[PDB]
Amino acid sequence: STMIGRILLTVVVIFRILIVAIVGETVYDDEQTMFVCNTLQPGCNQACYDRAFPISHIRYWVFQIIMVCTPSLCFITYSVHQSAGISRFYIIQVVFRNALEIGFLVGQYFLYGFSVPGLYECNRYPCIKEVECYVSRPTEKTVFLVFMFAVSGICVVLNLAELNHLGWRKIKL
Amino acid sequence: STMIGRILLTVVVIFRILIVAIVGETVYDDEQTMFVCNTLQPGCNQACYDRAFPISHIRYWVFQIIMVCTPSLCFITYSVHQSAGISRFYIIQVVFRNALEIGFLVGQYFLYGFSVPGLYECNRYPCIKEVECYVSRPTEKTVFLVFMFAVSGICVVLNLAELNHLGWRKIKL
Amino acid sequence: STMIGRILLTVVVIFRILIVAIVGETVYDDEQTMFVCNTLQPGCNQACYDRAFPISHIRYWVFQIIMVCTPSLCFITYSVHQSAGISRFYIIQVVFRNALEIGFLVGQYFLYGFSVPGLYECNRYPCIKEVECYVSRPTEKTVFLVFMFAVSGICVVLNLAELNHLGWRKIKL
Amino acid sequence: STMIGRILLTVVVIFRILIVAIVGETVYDDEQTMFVCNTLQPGCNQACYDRAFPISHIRYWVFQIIMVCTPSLCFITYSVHQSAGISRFYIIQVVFRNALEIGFLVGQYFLYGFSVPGLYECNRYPCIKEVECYVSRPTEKTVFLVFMFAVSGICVVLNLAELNHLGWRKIKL
Amino acid sequence: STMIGRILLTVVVIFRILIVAIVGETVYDDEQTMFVCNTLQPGCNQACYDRAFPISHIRYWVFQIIMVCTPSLCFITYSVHQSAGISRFYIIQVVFRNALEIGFLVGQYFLYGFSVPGLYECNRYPCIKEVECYVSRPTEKTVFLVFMFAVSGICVVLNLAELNHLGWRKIKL
Amino acid sequence: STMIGRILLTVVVIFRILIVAIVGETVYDDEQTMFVCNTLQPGCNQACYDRAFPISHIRYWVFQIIMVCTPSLCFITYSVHQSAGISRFYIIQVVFRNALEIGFLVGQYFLYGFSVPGLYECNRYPCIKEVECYVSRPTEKTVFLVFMFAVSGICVVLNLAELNHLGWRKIKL
Repeated sequence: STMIGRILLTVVVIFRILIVAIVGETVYDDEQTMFVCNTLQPGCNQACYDRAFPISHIRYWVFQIIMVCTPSLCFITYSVHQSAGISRFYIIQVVFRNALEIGFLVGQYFLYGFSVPGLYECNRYPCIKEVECYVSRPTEKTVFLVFMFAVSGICVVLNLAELNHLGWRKIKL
Repeated sequence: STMIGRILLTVVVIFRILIVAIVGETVYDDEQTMFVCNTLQPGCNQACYDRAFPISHIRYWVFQIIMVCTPSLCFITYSVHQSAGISRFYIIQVVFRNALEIGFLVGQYFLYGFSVPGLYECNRYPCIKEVECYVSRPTEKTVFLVFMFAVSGICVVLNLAELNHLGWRKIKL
Repeated sequence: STMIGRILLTVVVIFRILIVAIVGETVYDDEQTMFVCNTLQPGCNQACYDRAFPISHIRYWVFQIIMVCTPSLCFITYSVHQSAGISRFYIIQVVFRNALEIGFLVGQYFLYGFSVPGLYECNRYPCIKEVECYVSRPTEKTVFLVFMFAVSGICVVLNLAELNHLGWRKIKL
Repeated sequence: STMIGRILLTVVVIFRILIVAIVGETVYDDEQTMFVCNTLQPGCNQACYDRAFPISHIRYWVFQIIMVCTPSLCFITYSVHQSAGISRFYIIQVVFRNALEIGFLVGQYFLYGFSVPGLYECNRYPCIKEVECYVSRPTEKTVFLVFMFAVSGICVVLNLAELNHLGWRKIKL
Repeated sequence: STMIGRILLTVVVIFRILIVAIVGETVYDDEQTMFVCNTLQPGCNQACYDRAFPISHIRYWVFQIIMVCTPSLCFITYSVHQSAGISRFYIIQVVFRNALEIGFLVGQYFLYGFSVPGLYECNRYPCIKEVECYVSRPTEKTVFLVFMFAVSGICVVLNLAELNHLGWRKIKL
Repeated sequence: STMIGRILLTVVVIFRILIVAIVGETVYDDEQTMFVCNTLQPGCNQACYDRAFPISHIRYWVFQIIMVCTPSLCFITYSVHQSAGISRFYIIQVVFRNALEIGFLVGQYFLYGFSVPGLYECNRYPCIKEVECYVSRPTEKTVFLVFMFAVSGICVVLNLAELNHLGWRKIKL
């Protein structure tokens, strides 16, 4: 069942890349232009949006995708250069991909949670005391967040299955 | 008629992909900017738009297209990996494509219906009690929705015809 | 004269595709942003624009182009599948392309006419009784409409010439 | 000197295509948004802009470029179809290119003149009597218009030289 | 040092093309939208911007790049036509490239100077007498202008070195 | 360990290029539109933004990437020209790339520091005395700046390792 595992992993990676590159940019285009705070203080919108969304979801997902693909690029470069042994490099890159995927999943959970609330309570300068701000299309962003989390979890499960197939004794050496 | 069925299925899939990728993004570009609610409450436009359109039609159709194409990608990857038995994989991927197409059709019907009304009655916080909001180019979006439903139905019919051609006794094994 | 007819048909199809894909999107970009109605009623602009232009000319032309190209795609896919009788398929696709072109020409005439008036009289809710709206760059859109109609007419004439060359006794059989 | 003439003609055609496709779209992007009329009448801006610029320069130049390239496409398609006499087709396409280029140059002169005035005097409904409107970046558009006229004139001269090289008694037959 | 000279010239040309195509468009995107004049007179912003920046730097640089590359295109086309003596054409195109680069450098100096002031004093109709206008991101544009001047100067020096290597007694013949 | 060093250097360079080209443009899109100063003075926003961000981070990073890749382009062009000794050119380009990377890292540190403050105190004409301005999404820009600094540091370390592998006595000769 290793071959089906590799096929599924490749398919899921391509699926995630396509979904991000196609829709993520459009979904988060007006994230700040349509972010409005109930206030008259100049600069409160900027500060409140920055506090609410320190890093946009799309940027985080793009960075995650590139980082997770990086070990594959390392392996491909090594293979290309070798021609004008590789099993150890393959095992190492599998381990690194596992670690990177797990770390990115955990970071996404700890940074964004599982939903984007429609209201934000912002109490940052220059806003006077505490103000209420309203997010743009929170439901679509929540769906995107949950779907990306599910896809990353599937990738993590497939990578863990591949690692188990490789076996502990074989990564120890 | 299996060959003409496959030809028609491929043609319809390419047609749907082209139509989406070419016009869908432009049609739904100003969905939120031109969405206006008869109110003075800050943040009511965002909440009302989010309630009216939890997921944009274009995003749902893009996701549907990628998901429906996924089994073909799995089959192609399996074929590539095999070279440096496949009939069972072909039957399985045909079944999965049929199921995915039917599911996406049903989901589209249950999520969007058959028309996009020009008026929306929004009663979500912070809007005071009940307010009236006005949708951008509802007729074009209704035409797009109906056309996509028809194309998906044609795809479902072709997939069912292919499944019937394969026969129950072959998919059972 | 069949060969020159085919060459002219191909050239005209390519020319129409190029013109649309290059200038239509830019011409019809600010169709709604620059559409203004003389009124204070919120949501009257959206309703009046939707009534005036149920389907943008550019979307209709893109759909027409893809649909009229569809029979050629069907023929190409059939030819590819055959290699690892075709005259009948060629005749059938010629007939279908002729019918599609004629239908799209008639639909364009019945749906848009021959000009885009600079003034529109809109009496749709929520607009109070009757209001006057002003279209964006009506002259350029009128020129585009007339030019597209002329190109479609040339395509129809070429298709009819090809059909006449083929002969009724051969389409019947 | 026919070889150098053909080389110069090809280079000039490519140069014009590159210049248009690279800068023309950006130069005319804000043609309507930055067009302002000294009035309070709703819809007067749209009418005055439409009267001042019935067809954008960029659209006209794109149409001209495609049309002048069309005879070359016809020749290439004829050559492709011939393989699985051509001198007459070459002469005919050269004559047609000459006629098209001359006609487009004359049309540009009669439609746009040689400069884009910074002020426009607009007396079209709904504008109250006569109003003054101000064009966006008129100097850049004037420079672009003059440069395009010069390039088209160079193309016309080269095509006329090629025709003279071919000779009257040879086009006649 | 003719080989290293040619390599450096090619690298510098590619570098300039890349820098322009990548950043120049973005740098000058909001040149007019962010250009503001201290006045209430309608149309004063357009007139003052047109006077301050008759031709955008990016358009001038694009035109310069294409024109400077034109002799190379002529040489390549001549070489292609020759196959189904060239030293003279090479010398001629070297001379023409040198002349074009020098002319464009001189024109840039005489047209834009070496800096973009943050304030512009505009006294063109309809502005009343004399008004003050404020330029968008003048420092970035000044840096871009100086950098482009330096790159063009390097290109001019390399071309002059190549010409000196060729020798006057060889260009004369 | 030279081999893993080269592979890592190539992978990191590709990673930086991808990250910039994919997200940097979008992160810094509304840098000036969302820049707001607490004042009524016309033209104060432009001056304050220009003072706060003389050169956008994205432009600096693009310039750095192209300049750092330039030595590789020189080496490739030299290799191509030689075919229809190279070790010295390889060593020279390695030294130049190391120097360029170090210089760009130092320049980035001196020009931008390590964070983008959310508040800016601007006292440039025409702003009256001293005004407060609010930056757009400062946290995301700070994260991007720190990440780019880390990547550049990794590149510098790898280049220094390669230089040490080559040794002093080889670069000296």
